[PDB]
Amino acid sequence: GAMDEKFIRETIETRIMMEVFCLENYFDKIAGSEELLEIKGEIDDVAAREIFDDSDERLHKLFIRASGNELIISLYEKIWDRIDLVRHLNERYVVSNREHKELIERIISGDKEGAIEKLKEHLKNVEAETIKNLYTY
Amino acid sequence: GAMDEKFIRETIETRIMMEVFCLENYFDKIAGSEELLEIKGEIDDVAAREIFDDSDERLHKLFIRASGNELIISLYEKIWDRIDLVRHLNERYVVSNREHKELIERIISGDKEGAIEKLKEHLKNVEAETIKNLYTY
Repeated sequence: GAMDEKFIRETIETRIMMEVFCLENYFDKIAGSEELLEIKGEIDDVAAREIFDDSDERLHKLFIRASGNELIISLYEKIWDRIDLVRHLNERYVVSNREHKELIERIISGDKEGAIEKLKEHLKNVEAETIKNLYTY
Repeated sequence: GAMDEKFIRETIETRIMMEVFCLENYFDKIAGSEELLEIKGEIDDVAAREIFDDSDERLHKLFIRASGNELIISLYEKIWDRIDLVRHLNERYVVSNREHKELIERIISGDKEGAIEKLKEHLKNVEAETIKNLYTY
């Protein structure tokens, strides 16, 4: 197949399926993790680009890893190069970092409903902006 | 890794993640599909064993297929042999067929909330019974 709108949308939908499931069902484990606080610290040291690569992959992989489900973890690893291709299609470092900062604060503060909403929003926003700029190369 | 409780639980949790996501988000497509009715017809023509093998794989693959997301479809295909191994660990034909019949009727009748509940119940019930019998071979 081609690297087209459908490819992009399928990738983001798959991420929503897996990441939201894990955040919803493992919320407390995620909220209490030392990894989350280290990522938060990385973001709070504002270099948007340098903050981004690292923090973004760590945060989204943390949601998945918190399940402890090696099959889920392995499926996410299998699709990671495709996830990463899609990430690199469009640079959105400042705004993604802000969305992450706010997502993390919703998690830590115990706002589970709001955290799930912010993760969905993040992924849909990335999707829309990637599609919006697919012909602006 | 071993074929153990963790392996089984991971499999079922992965199915809940993927199947419930697709049922929830593609409910009307699933409800309006000819395949769903052909499966219903198979289950209602009545031979629990013969009804099961074909119907079970078709029904759960239909939920996934209705997404039209080739990545989700391909990930479910990748895990299918593992899903199928787990299915074959414990024979529940009559009761799984009954759960499927009722799940399908919830879907057809427009009871989306009840259909999602029945799917989750089915998979958790399969899980529990497989674990309960893991040392009765």
